[PDB]
Amino acid sequence: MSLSNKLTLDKLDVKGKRVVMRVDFNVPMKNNQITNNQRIKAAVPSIKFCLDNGAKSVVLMSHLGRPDGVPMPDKYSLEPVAVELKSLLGKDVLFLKDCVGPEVEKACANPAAGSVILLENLRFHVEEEGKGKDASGNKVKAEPAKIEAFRASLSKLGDVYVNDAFGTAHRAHSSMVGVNLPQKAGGFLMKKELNYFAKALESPERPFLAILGGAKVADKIQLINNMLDKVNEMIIGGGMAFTFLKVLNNMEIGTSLFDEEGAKIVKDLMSKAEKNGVKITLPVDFVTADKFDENAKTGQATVASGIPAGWMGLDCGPESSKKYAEAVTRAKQIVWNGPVGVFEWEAFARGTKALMDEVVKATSRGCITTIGGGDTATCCAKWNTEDKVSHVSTGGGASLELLEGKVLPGVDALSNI
Ligand SMILES: COc1cc2nc(N3CCN(C(=O)[C@H]4CCCO4)CC3)nc(N)c2cc1OC
Repeated sequence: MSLSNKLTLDKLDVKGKRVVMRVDFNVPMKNNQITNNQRIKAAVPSIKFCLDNGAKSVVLMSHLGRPDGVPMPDKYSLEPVAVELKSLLGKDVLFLKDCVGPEVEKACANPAAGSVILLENLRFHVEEEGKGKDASGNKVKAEPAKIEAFRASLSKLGDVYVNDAFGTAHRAHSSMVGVNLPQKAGGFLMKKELNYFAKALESPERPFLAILGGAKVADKIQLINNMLDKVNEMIIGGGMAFTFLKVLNNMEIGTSLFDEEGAKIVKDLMSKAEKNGVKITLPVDFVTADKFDENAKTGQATVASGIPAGWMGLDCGPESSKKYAEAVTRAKQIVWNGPVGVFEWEAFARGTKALMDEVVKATSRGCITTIGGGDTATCCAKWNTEDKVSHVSTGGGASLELLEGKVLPGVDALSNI
């Protein structure tokens, strides 16, 4: 599942070549400024390698948010990323106000040696995703000839193509699968990410522990099912736990998150766990709240006491953290996708923070620890543990596709060796 069969950047001859590189620069924003640059830094090694090995230019392309194929320069512009990238590179970045057309092509045709260029959001064009919404809010499908022309234009921007956009690798979008150049290479971030998950999924050090949390469970079914064939141990925490608790223990869970459809398959999941010899760890106690608010009134519950009606479980308790800690301590490899409580609120972050402490300690004694993207990675940013675990994935949705046993279109479209 690694890039072993695919052309990679390190094997790419880029001296005197223009490199058009798809990156995932879809960073979280607030008020026109970046609040997490993790995805930008993650791409720096590929960019730096190109500049260091005599590349004539590196033309960077990405999307930002979901403008749905309409230009939205005042809401979703990549301009700020240009500024941040220049800061990280110690080098000028030229921002272009479009990503195709004659003028874009002319700026990229033959740039001064060492030029870094960043194009405007790819998704301002419906041809990128192949569908979107018009100015009026009607859903639209892109036209075949225009899609090819969009792709033909992106292709003109470089002599060789690098995809470093792991976070977007599950999207079969034009910049990801439709660039037509003789060499199509995986970048250093693509290789890194794929190497971490490939080992986790094919050849992990064992016991292999999966920590699965976050809110809803229906979207987690094929995920749990698939992981049950890979792991030796699984923590099921956060929002999903209450559906299990209710089915398995007849727990009264108040207004806690509950997934009726998922309830139907919980016993089958547990049978599968048992059959495969997977130890499942569910929480046994909770921090409760009288409503979904950062300031709600709080309380405590266990599985036996139940959660009072009107109240909801928003975090696991001290005893739960203990059991989580024990599974972590046994692990030699860990993939963690989903916090185990409402981490962004102080009253409900103890469990996720405590788990993070264990995962860092686990890393310190040699455990391979993989943090999926999304909220979990945000937690790493929040508590400054980005360099204290083995790998913080840049791809939450993409890493999830891999954990479910699915293929990544962005990877398959790379040149074969
Ligand atoms: C224990 O772990 C978690 C529990 C979570 N619970 C919730 N909800 C969200 C919304 N909920 C409610 O509004 C209550 C009150 C009205 C409906 O039931 C139910 C509790 N949301 C979340 N986002 C939750 C996330 C969690 O971990 C990440």
